[PDB]
Amino acid sequence: IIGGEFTTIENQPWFAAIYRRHRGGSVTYVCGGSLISPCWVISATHCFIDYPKKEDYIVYLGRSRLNSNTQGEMKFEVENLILHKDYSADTLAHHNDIALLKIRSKEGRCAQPSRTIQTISLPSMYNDPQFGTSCEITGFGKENSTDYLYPEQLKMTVVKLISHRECQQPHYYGSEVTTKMLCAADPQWKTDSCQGDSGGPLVCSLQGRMTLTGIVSWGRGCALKDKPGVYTRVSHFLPWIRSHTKE
Ligand SMILES: N=C(N)Nc1ccc(CNC(=O)N[C@]23C[C@H]4C[C@H](C[C@H](C4)C2)C3)cc1
Repeated sequence: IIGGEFTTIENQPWFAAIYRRHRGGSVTYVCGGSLISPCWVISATHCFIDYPKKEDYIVYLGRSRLNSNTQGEMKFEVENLILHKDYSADTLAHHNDIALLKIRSKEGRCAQPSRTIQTISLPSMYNDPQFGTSCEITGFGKENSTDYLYPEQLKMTVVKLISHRECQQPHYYGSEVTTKMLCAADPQWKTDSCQGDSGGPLVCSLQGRMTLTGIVSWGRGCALKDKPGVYTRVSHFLPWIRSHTKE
């Protein structure tokens, strides 16, 4: 996250930190995610497409820091890794960038709600916030494009939803952005998501309720003018979500 402020999971209780186990013992951060139900975390396919082995992943809930523990945190294994079949990456655009992770602790249990571990509500069919609405993103991604390390503390920022008409302009993204995606940016172009934030949530207060409106997916650079962050439009994948979570 470029700009914004440091935060704690108590403020973003639905945030899930996904790491990958390496040959030896080193565990590195991969992507963000969101707990949509005690047993399910939703993230981005881009994060796992090159290493589809569910056994190599670890999911943390109630975690505020990258390489250090946080009391109340819970560690989970990935029972099932569901990648979207029609995922594809173009020059800039990442299509159907969405994934589901069924989690379970070593005792075979799912997440237990607490002050640091809470689920976020999914949107209603095709019901998205009006463009111009303020929403928040959270992640452990880069703070500057020139950084090669991720911040140690969770971050968050507020961005505004941009209409498809505006995001489809020539100087923005043109025809690369689709109706299955949502654009969001800071009117001042000072804050934005960046590498390492993929899979994280774009949360919007819709009708007095915190809703998982989007998933961090792609964008040209980070916090560059006329280049908004692009998010996977969750409301258009409800059938997909429901069909893979049932069983
Ligand atoms: N302008 C933006 N908001 N630009 C934007 C938007 C989304 C992203 C997120 N994209 C990523 O996190 N990329 C990866 C690319 C690969 C190495 C790591 C882990 C995953 C695979 C995801 C970083 C980047 C840049």
